[PDB]
Amino acid sequence: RSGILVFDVNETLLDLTSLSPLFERVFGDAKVLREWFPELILYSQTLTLTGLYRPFGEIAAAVFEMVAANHQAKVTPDDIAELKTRLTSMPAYPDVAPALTRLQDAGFRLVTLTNSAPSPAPSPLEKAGIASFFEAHLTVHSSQRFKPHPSVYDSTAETLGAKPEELCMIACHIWNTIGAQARGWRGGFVARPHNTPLTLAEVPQPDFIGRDMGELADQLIASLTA
Amino acid sequence: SGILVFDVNETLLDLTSLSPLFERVFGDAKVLREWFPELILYSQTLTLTGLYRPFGEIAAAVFEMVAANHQAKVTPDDIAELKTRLTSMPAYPDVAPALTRLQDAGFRLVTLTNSAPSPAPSPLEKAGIASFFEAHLTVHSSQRFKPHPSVYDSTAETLGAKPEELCMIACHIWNTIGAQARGWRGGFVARPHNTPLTLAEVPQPDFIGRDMGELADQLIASLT
Repeated sequence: RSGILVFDVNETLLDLTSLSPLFERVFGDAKVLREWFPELILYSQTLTLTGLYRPFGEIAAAVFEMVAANHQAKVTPDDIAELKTRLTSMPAYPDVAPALTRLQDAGFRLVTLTNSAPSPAPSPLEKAGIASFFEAHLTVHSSQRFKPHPSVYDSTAETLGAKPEELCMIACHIWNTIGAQARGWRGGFVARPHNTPLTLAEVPQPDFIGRDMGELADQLIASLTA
Repeated sequence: SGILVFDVNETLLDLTSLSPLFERVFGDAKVLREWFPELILYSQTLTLTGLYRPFGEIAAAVFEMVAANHQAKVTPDDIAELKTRLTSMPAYPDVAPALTRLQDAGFRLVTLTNSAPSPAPSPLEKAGIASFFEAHLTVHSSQRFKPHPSVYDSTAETLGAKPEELCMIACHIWNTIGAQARGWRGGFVARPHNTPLTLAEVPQPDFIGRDMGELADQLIASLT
């Protein structure tokens, strides 16, 4: 077959800016979303480095509290339930289903891989109406370590019975494409708002770079026989 | 008594000193608090994936990335001004009185930083607090950033100490988690924009302090 596309879910497929109104209300500033998210990602990596694990959603809440304390902003048990509700209910970007349709047409197998723990029905991909584009939905939960620990990717390849060379990781997170590339995967970057390639010496660049999912799908579609 | 290991950047040298740079390039004084987490994130990313670049170099790339993100302009020597204040952060006023007390109470003092060894005068030297510490350790030799377990264990060996004789002192909850995971103690100093993280099973800091003075109070008493 044409090879296997492994999509990150939060922010890559599902719209993180949908959480803006929560930061708008609590902090008076929607842009704090851009502080809370790196802090979330920082702590997940910290737990992973130190042999510790909690579900992504619990880390997310706790980090929300912590960013709250830092900014001198009040938080209630209710602000927490709204974070869970929103985080688990982000809608698909408009460019997604079109692009996944086209990739399905080109003979690509499509798979999701997320930091989120398995939820009960319906999943965030189900509520967003795009779950059935994928043959599998994999999570870091089975690894008990967050991306980009090598074992997440390696156990993903194992489970899919694919070789590194067959796999391409798709994210708007440079840290995620880096992690996958370090294992010999290909890496597809999609430039969702507030993500731009890190240019740094010795650090491999994304193999494929699109300003959106449609553009990224073209380049993957194109290089089937380039 | 014991060895106190001190994180350097933000814990000891004043990080808020970069504010003029951020208002200048971006237009906001708090974008500091987006860049820094991004910086710590990518350093943990490089460590986790077997890659390494000097901390200062990651800081540069991460600044430009935060620039392209906020769609804001940056020059060849906008980048250069960053390098400056980074290696020239002056110490918080509470540093000196707090440390002098600690030496007298019997405590041995070292530093451990993510920053690579610099040309003299080192940021600790220029800040004039270098002569307080018996050793300056860097992760540069490990090619791994905190909180990789090997940074702490390799500090332990190099200092010939056991975990229980060591306390890590940072304003960074991840750094104290990292050190506590290795059986060290962790001393939290609540520098502006840093707060503990209650999350079940994740070790809370052993000693809490709003400034270095209050933390020192906590530590010195903890002998009797």
